[PDB]
Amino acid sequence: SSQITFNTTQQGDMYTIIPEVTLTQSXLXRVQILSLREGSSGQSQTKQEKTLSLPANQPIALTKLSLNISPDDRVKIVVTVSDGQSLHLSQQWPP
Repeated sequence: SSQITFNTTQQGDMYTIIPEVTLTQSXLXRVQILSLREGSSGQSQTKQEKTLSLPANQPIALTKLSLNISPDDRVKIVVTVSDGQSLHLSQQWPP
């Protein structure tokens, strides 16, 4: 039941997205986060990876992403968590 969830808040058009990961077993895991924004007058894309030790039974905040989303803006946040063995978790925001 190890999973990735997204905690989100909104102020007008400012969005704060905090990807969360809760694991049944403790791991040395590779965490990949791909964020993309395609606005009317600008585009932005962030690829970030981090290999660190994660504890079990606790929700871990992976990153804090602040995005300015307006009508018709293409936004995508893909988070991938893998231990290198049998665990591979991939979730996308918006759900």
